[PDB]
Order: sequence, then structure tokens, then C-alpha cells
Amino acid sequence: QPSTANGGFPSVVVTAVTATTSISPDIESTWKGLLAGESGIHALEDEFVTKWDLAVKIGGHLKDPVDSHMGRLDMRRMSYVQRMGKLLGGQLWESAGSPEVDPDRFAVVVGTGLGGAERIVESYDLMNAGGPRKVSPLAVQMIMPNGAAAVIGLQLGARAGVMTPVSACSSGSEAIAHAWRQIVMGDADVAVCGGVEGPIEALPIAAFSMMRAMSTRNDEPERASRPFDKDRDGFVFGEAGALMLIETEEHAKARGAKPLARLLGAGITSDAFHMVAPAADGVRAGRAMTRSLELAGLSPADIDHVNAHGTATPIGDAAEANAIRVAGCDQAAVYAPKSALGHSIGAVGALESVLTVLTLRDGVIPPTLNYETPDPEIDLDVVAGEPRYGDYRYAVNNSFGFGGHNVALAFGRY
Amino acid sequence: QPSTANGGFPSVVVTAVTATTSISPDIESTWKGLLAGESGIHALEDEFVTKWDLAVKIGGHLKDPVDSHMGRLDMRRMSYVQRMGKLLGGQLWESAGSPEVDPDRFAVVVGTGLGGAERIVESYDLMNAGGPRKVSPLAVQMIMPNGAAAVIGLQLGARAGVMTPVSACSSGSEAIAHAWRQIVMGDADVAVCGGVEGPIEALPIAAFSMMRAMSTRNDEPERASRPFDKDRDGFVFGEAGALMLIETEEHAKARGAKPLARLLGAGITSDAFHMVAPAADGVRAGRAMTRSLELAGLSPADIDHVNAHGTATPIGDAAEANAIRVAGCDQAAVYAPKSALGHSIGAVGALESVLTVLTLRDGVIPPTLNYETPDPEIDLDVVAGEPRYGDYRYAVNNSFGFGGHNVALAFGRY
Ligand SMILES: CCCCS(=O)(=O)Nc1ccc2[nH]c(C#N)c(C)c2c1
Ligand SMILES: CCCCS(=O)(=O)Nc1ccc2[nH]c(C#N)c(C)c2c1
Ligand code: NA
Ligand code: NA
Repeated sequence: QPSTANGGFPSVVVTAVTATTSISPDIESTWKGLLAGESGIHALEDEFVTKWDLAVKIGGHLKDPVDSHMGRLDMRRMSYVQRMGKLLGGQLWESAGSPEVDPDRFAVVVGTGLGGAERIVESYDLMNAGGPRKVSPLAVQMIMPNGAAAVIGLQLGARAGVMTPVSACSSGSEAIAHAWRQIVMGDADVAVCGGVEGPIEALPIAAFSMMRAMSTRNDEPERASRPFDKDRDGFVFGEAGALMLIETEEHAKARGAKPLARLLGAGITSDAFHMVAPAADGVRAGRAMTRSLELAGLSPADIDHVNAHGTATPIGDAAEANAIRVAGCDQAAVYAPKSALGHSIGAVGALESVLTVLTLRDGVIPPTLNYETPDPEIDLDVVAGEPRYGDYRYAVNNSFGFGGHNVALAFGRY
Repeated sequence: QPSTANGGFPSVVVTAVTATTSISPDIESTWKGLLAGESGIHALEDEFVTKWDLAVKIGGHLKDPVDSHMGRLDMRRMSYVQRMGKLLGGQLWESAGSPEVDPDRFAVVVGTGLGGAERIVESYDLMNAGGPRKVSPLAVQMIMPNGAAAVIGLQLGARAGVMTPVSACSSGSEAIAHAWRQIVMGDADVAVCGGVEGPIEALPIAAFSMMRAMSTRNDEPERASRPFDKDRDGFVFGEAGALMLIETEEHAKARGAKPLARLLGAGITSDAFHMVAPAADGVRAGRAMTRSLELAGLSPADIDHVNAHGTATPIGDAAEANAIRVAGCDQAAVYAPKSALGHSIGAVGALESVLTVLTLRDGVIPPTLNYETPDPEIDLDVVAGEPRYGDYRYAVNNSFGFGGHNVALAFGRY
């Protein structure tokens, strides 16, 4: 059975990362802020909060709005997630040294939770007011959920596949999983992968809050997201998009790229339990972690760090604690970055994969914010208080999306 | 290098198929109708055509509407594509003999072009009229594009992954590709895969017709879809959904399932050329065909049949003719089923994959309708007139989606 450890799969490395978050548009500045204990989560100042008297009045908008970088033309020819994708794609490529790769060995895999959905409403309104010829010839390419990945593949010249997985909260991690597959099956040597997602607005808040999925701790916004804490009361939105460049180790060495980490394996399973609730027993989610280890060639004792899905819902954190135990990883140092960055749905698995890479690169886990009275029924080694510097050799990033989609990514220190 | 032919990949077989089309709700009846020269494409009788005086007044609605099978509860708890998925999922499982499989070795991969998008508008309207608490607690799970795959995975108990690829016209074929990967990489032994898509409506017609992508031959609706014909003028919508059951040959043999065909390999490439136009040179699309042959262990001389993407746009059919030549497959007998069934976007690649299976099973290709004055600039062996009975050993199904997504699936006779 092939594994990364035994050479059955080629070695794959992470050579560049980019992200925009509620803390910073610069991933290295986001990382510094996380280590400093900063939160991106604040009182929402948008008019729509008071217009609807929303129960949720907190969240993290991007520190640097995407459209502050978008001129008239981009504002008219692309949906929001496409604009975010174009922005991050160009940033990532610059960070990688603008390499000249073989387009025929270059893939793009970018997940997203929904797609260009605001352009559906706009086209709907345009046609209602002016008839069918008032719909733009660009409407289809803006609306289609593959649109962000297509924009990035066209921008950077990727001709070895342009793929868009949709799996709610696990979309951005699943994209990295499929990019890894595209390389280890031999279809590509280099891939841009990750996830993008739209911004906080009234209808997204209404839809998730009517599930009772969201925190309503509006008086202390930075204290609201409390993964694994006894007093947690749901997730907080925190906007993001994130991409990484992965490539075979031989490809990286041949162009002088310095790896940040190794991407060793990916496990994809499903709960088949409930359309939005995770399975309480954590068994299939744990199996995704185990599968990523099988493909990497690691045992659970090797896993020093888990970057938790950790949304801070009551049932989600409990299920994940069971999952981590099921996978034999409950001695790992656990970080729940949604404590600081919130939940960005189709982007968040990619963002947390980038954070996992940085933890391995720098030998440090930032503190899980708001972990103050640990839930008596969960017993994980949650990093908290201040960053924990440690000898982290291998890590798993978890993302368990609504719908029952479990993705685990196994990374190693380079 | 592993191939199906040399044993590096396990043998994978197709053991059950289901589809709903503009000709019939019964795939075997659809097949009989195609062989009889029937078209599913008629004058649209919907009020929305006259309300907007749409330039396109033709298309194929499902012969048997999905919602004629949906009671009050399903109409309130699922989006349209989810209702179609539940319908086809249960039909497929019954056709397969309702097997008892290991949930932990059972995956679902279902592509779609857009998702539960009508529920976005509905939630939008509900909140505008009644505030945030009038949005349903079910809105998120109905809207999310992974929703149809999630419904099917929950219905049938698939715990080895539930995935949703989005790649416009190639979504349903890409789903079958990823299911094949999930099996040959060892993550699953059996998978339900295919694609679902929404119905014809005024806004979809307006959006694609403003690209000049659609036929306007309204006076002779069954004559409008003319792939590879000199007089073609764009595609016609024809509603569909389709699923197939695939599994390792050893799994099929162990439960007494009789294979309909072998699924031998899958190639995924991309054009990185234009957001909606295919590359004229057909090179990357041809490479998807070549890649499917490499993974199968076939040479182009083995390919007896190509089930063309064949949408009947001027530029699409020309590009595909170049693609087929680039791949060395231009001596294959070509069928363009959109001539009879129209284009169903995220479902159509799955539907045409089912048709490819039936061609191999039965040794017959139905006639490409409306192929009467072949385009002088395209020289393919298009089957036409009446069905061609022939010794078809291997076939490739092509799907080249808007965005530049190329998927080719290589199938073999069992
Ligand atoms: C972190 C927040 C997640 C919100 S989301 O999950 O609802 N996704 C999502 C996707 C595309 C979107 N386009 C637009 C516009 N205009 C919005 C508001 C928008 C929202
Ligand atoms: C063969 C036709 C393809 C049309 S589509 O590509 O526009 N897709 C698509 C997807 C979901 C949809 N939900 C609803 C509703 N109500 C519609 C009209 C609808 C349409
Ligand atoms: Na994580
Ligand atoms: Na086809």
C-alpha cells in the first residue's frame, strides 16, 4: 500500500501561502497577531444589523476589504468570490517568486461554500425591471460556483485541471486534498489550492442563527467564540480567503523554492448522519484523521498538533473531541483558530491549513482565545494563555462541514 | 505507472444506472426512444415564454416531473436538486437490488451546476417580508450546493465520502471521475455517482441566450439541436438527472451483481483560455481524452466510440472536432446525444456516461439527430440515420464545461 513515508506517493511540499482575514490582509501579520492574542471579531457596525435587529451583532469583516482593490471593470465582470480569488491568486503567485511553470502540469483547486450567488439576485432584478436582454452576457460565468477557480486558473495559466469541491465548512480543506490527489496520481506537478468565501451579511446571519448555530454574546465580541469552553454558545463569522501553492519536492528543488512544510496525506469521509448536525460519536470524523495518517505513513503517536475544526457550537466541539480520541490523537496539542478568526465556511479549511503550515514552520501554536473554564466533558490539551513553543513534527488539520463532510489533512515539518 | 490494464488500479465496473430525461423517466425507455429516433425537445408551453417573449421558445422538460413524486413534506424540506437526487438515489438503489454494503466503504459523488439556488431567492423574500426569524432553520441545508449529494449519502448510508464537484457542463462526468478515484485509491469499494440539475426557466434561458449560446429554431423544435451539422445555431436545454452505481469487480462478483460495463479511467484537464469559450485548438480537451486512455491502459486505436460533448454551438463542436483529432480518436464512431436529449448542464455528463455504458452493453449507437448537411470543416464519423450496430469494445465520453473544464471517461465492454 503506497504511502508518502514509503515512497509510494511523491513527496509534496507547501511553497507559498496567502490569506486575507479579519486580522490582516497579510498572512504573516495575521500570524503575528494570533500569537499576540489578537481577535478579529468585533461589534458589527453595518446598517443591516439595526435594520433587522439581528440576534447576532458580532463578527469579523476582513481588515482589508477585497473591493478596496477592485476597480470599475472588476466590479462589473466578476462575482465577489471571483474578485477575492483574483486578488489572492495574484498575491500568492508574487509570493512564490512568479515562477514559470509548465501550464500542462499545473492545476487549480479552489473550494467555496456557495458561489457567485449575489449575481443571481442581481440578474433576477435586472430581468424583472428590463426583460431578458438586460441580463448580462457575463451572468453565467459570474454565477457559476466554479467561477472563482476558473478565474484563478485563467489568471495563472493552469491547464492540468481546474476543480471546485463544495462541502460547506470543509470546502477549502477538501480543495487541498484534491490538489494533493491530482499531484500524487501524476496529473500535475504543482497546484494552487484553497478556498474563498463571501462576506458577512444579514441573510447569512439569519440562516445560520435560525439553526441556533451562532454565538449571541454581543456585549463582549472578542470573548464570544469559545471553542471547547464550558460557556460556548455557537460560532462567530469571521471573513477569510486563503490559498497555498503545493508542488512535488523535486519541482520545488528544481526552481529553488524553499518549502514551508510537507503535505503528507488527506482523508475524506462522511457521517451520513444528519443534514447539519455532526455525528455525536465522532467515528467517521476520526476515520478521516486516521485515513490521512494511513496515506502519510504516520501513526497517531506521531501527531504532535491538531488544528481543530473547533467552531464552538455545543454539539460540534463535543463530536470533535470524540473524533480526536477515536483517531488516537488526544495527546496532541490542540489549537482552535476559530476562537480568534471566526468561521469563514468554504474558506476556513484552507485558512486553517495555512495556519497548520505556519505552526510547523515556526514551532509554535497560538493560544486558543477564550478557553477559560474548560468544558468538564471534554479533556483535550488545548493550547491557551500564550503561544506554546514546542517540537511539532507532524500535525493534522480538521474540517468537519455541514452535511457530514469530514476532511483531515496531515502535514509535516520540512 | 499503474493502469487498469496492467493491474495497478483495481477493476471497477458499472452495476446499475438510473436517469430521468425529456424522453422518459425510465432509462431503458429513454434508450429505446433514442434508438427509435425520438427527440425530447418540443415547443415550450410555459407561461414564462410569452411573459418575456423569450428568443428561445424550445426545450425539453422532463417527461415525468420530479415533483409529481414529491409530497408536502419533501416540497418544504428540500431544494429542487435535492428532490431530484432523492428520487434518483432511491430508484438506483432499487435497480441495484437494494444491496447491503459496508457504509464505511461506500461513497457518493454527485455534481451539479448551481445548487439549491431557488431557495436563496425564497429566503431573501421571506426575510424581506417578515424579518430574520422567517428564514427557515432548513434554509442552509437546502441552499448549500453540496445538498443533493448530502441527501443521497444520508438516504443510502454512504460513510466513505460525500463529494460535490462543480464544473458547469462537466460536473456530472467529473463526479464519476472522482468516484473512480475514491475507489482506485482505496478509500471506497462502491460509489453512487452522477449529476443532477434544475429545470428550464426564464432566467436560465435569458442568461445563456445572451451569450448567443442557444438555438432559436423555434418553428421546428425537434430539428433545432444539430451537433456537427453545418446549420447548427447553438444548444437546446433538455432537463435530466442521472446516477450510476460503480464498484470494484470483486465487490460486484461477491454480491452477484452483473456488470453493465467497466469504468477504466478518467482524465481531468483545463483550457485556461476563456471563461466560457472553449479553446479553438482542442489541445487540452484532447489531452483529457488521452489521460483517460493512459489511466485505462488503452491506445487511441482501441477507441471504437466517442460520446461527444456535442452541444451544437458553432465554436464548441469545432473545438471538439480538433480535440478528438488531437487525441488520435477521429476514426471512432461518434454520437452526439444532445441532438435528442439537449443540454442539462451539471447532469449531462452523467447522463451521457450512462448512455455510453448502454452503447457498450448493447453494441449499438443511436443516430445523431438532425445531422443532415455535415459541416464541411468537421470530418468525424458521426452515427446518423438509424442506430449503428457495431463491435464497440471501448468508448470515451467527453464533457467540456463552461470555464474550460475538460473531463473524459474511458469505458469498456464487460
Ligand atoms: C463568512 C461569511 C459567510 C457568508 S456565506 O456562507 O453565506 N457565503 C456567501 C457567499 C457568497 C456571497 N455573496 C454575497 C454578496 N453580496 C454574500 C453576502 C455572500 C455570502
Ligand atoms: C436544464 C436547465 C438548466 C437550468 S440551470 O443551469 O440554470 N440550473 C438550475 C439549477 C437550480 C434551479 N432551481 C430552479 C428553480 N426553481 C431553477 C429554475 C434552477 C436552474
Ligand atoms: Na482546523
Ligand atoms: Na458525451
